[PDB]
Amino acid sequence: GPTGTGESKCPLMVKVLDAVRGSPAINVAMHVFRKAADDTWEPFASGKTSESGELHGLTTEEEFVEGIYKVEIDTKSYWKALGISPFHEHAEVVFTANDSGPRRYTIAALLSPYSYSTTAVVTNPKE
Amino acid sequence: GPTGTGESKCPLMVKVLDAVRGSPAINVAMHVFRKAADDTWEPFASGKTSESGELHGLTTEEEFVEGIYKVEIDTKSYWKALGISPFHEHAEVVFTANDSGPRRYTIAALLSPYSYSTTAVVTNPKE
Amino acid sequence: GPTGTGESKCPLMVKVLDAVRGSPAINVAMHVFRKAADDTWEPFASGKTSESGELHGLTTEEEFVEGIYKVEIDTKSYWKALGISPFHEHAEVVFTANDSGPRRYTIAALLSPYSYSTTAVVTNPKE
Amino acid sequence: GPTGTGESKCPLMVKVLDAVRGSPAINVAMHVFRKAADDTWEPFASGKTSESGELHGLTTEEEFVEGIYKVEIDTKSYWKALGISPFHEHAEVVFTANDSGPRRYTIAALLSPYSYSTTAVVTNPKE
Repeated sequence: GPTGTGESKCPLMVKVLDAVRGSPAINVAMHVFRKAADDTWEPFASGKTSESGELHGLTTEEEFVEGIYKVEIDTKSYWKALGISPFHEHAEVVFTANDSGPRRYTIAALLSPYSYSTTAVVTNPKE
Repeated sequence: GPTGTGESKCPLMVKVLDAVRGSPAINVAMHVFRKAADDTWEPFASGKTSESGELHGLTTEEEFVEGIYKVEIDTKSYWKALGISPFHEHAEVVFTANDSGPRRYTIAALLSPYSYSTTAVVTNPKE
Repeated sequence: GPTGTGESKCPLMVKVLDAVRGSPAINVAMHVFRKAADDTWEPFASGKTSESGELHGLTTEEEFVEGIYKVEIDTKSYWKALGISPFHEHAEVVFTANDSGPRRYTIAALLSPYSYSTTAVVTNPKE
Repeated sequence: GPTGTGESKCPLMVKVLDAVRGSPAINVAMHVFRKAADDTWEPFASGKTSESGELHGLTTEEEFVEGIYKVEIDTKSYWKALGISPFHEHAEVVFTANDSGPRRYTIAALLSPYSYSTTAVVTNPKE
């Protein structure tokens, strides 16, 4: 069931890989925003990837209602810390969530200094 | 491309490909913005891809000064036209331009219903 | 420790995602080959992805010795079963394994009818 | 491209890009093979990328009949030249050509030390 600001079925998970080192991307900062009624972007959640390159517990089933969400990935900080001057300021993922009921979302991203790819895996909830 | 203040000596080019059909992505709309003092996004250029999946003559070299730019691609419309329910609201590319100062950029986007990848090719004005 | 033809630390794992449906790629066949002394490709292991789009237990630490390995992914069968006529016959991953001691390898692949991407995550063994 | 029996009306083109430096991948060697009766791979064409990361004039339309082709890219040499230890031995693209019969193909490869992606653009000879 729901929860309220932590980690229901884990309705939203993010995974990041580094294509240069062949490893999980660790300590990568991320901010999530939701489009508010007035049409602006409101802060929703933030965190950093673990040593496994994942970010879990951003929200709960109860709190993750229908709307348009934006996941901002701080790729620039990550490359600079390694001595590389990257092309993008950050990577962005914008999507509509739960318009036909609750779903679980896994966002995956693969990073290179001059290129990034993002994909999503969507599942119909629990079994 | 002619020139002057915005559109075609072509310091900025965009190419879009479709990974489902294996062809150029045609009639794809896009808007270009420039970050202003206030941190908001100012309108700069726009167009739609040609039959070869390309967009040229967006700007000119005199107009295209050092700044942070955002390319927003209407991928959602593209897939809805083909009768497919896509995941992303749109695709965004945010980057810092010039550095050496004036420079030539190629932005490529590869689209799939639940995924997208983008790369930049930066060329030699520079020295 | 080792084992002998099943599943040590799980020295080799494969994960496949479908970019068209936004889901794990299930029932995807794969064959692994190792380059023999005589320079030919010898059968090493085979299996099919689970409902989670993963293939575990292909070998053990003991059996996965130094060499050049080839992972053949049967992408053509997978698309045909969905009614799509894809471009590639199959996808191939060729690499040298354990030349500086035992490592754990995760091979990930993202599929589209006309495009595929593959990446690897390599780890230094157990903790 | 001239023509005759193999090399340049250009039914087959290959483009290679570097995701680490954001530029065309130059001087990349590649071999093209055609599957014969015996199921072994017969030599068909070869070359290395130009300063724009492209290879044209591999074959001619008369020579390029329906069959299964394999493009093998020496990515390993490319990275070793730049002082980087790559994961793959090489990159391979295996596909069936013609169907409508005669047709025009563009194969693009995006390279990273531990990752690679490939897409095909197929054009209209066909009808």
